[PDB]
Amino acid sequence: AWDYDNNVIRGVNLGGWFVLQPYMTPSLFEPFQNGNDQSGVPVDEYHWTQTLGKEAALRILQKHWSTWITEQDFKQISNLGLNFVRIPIGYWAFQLLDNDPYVQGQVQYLEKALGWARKNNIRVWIDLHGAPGSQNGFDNSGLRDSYNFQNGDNTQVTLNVLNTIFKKYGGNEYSDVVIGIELLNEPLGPVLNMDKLKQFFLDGYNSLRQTGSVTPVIIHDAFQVFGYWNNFLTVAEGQWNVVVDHHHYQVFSGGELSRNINDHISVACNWGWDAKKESHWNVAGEWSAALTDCAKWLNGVNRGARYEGAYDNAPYIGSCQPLLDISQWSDEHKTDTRRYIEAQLDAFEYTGGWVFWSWKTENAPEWSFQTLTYNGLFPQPVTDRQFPNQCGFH
Repeated sequence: AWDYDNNVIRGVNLGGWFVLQPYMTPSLFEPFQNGNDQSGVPVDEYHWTQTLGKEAALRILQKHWSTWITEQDFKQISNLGLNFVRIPIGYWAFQLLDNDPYVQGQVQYLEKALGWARKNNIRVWIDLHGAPGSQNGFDNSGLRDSYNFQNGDNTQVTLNVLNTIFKKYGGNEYSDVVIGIELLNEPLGPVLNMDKLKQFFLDGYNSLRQTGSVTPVIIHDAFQVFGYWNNFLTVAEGQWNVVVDHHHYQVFSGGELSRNINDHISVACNWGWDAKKESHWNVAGEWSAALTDCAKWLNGVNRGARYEGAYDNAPYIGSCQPLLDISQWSDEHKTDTRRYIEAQLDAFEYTGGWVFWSWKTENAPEWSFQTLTYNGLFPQPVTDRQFPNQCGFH
């Protein structure tokens, strides 16, 4: 359904749909604020659903699932020249732990989305974005500040959920639409046992293939250095149809945020050069236009921005307030943004392609493909360049 040698992925993530992220849909979290006090705002989907209870959570989420993304979005995605979407989903859509607060019902909409993709010639990865106990302690896993994916029976539960996904979506029924199943989003390598993580990846790979599936297996890089995965899941060992997913941002540390625009561009170009050297097919499964961490709650509920020296002991660089509204951006910031987008596009098209995070947000323009496109900052058509050949690839 895809030729990873000859085709290039040009896609968007459908983030915020099946896994709630406060910065993407702040309207769902803001009713819990008490004036200026954010101490009572639930920090993740786990606590959001727990605080609301099963009845209220399902009522509110059914409204969200039916409106956030619809068939019209898939039409617009196709119309903009995109050929691909990545769909994050949490384990709880398929299986609940005893005492889990989560509600189910996402699978109905996942299956509607697969049909809308078929109708609009869009291909798909299904991405297991959240594992029981959390694989990274990020709020985008469902459960912030916990790192228990490798504890107890949580790895086994994850494999059981993957087997369900493999049987439903890795078979003949969706072979024209599904071009990858991503085993686990962003396992936080530095805090995990990497030998056990590799065993988990291998078990997932073997399990899928054992069902008769030929669907590509997507492994996230676990924040390892370029080339780390070169000797894992290799054709020499009869392991085939494997893709590495690299995520690339320059906003989650003081050092990255303090770079001038030229140095941001140099780093982007180098992502391209280094990815070209790797031995697996690879795709930039997440990246954005952000040059700041200013979006409200990007770092989590009740945490500030490093950019204005309000988090992570970072120095003050600049005030966020002026950057929250794209109509208030300086001409210089608009130009820097366009340069940065084009450099990243060139770097990522140099290997397997790219998947922007994300299609839409309520009010965070740096993270919204729609907003950037409508404001002329994301190239349309996506091959247009105002700043041609910043990287000098050959």
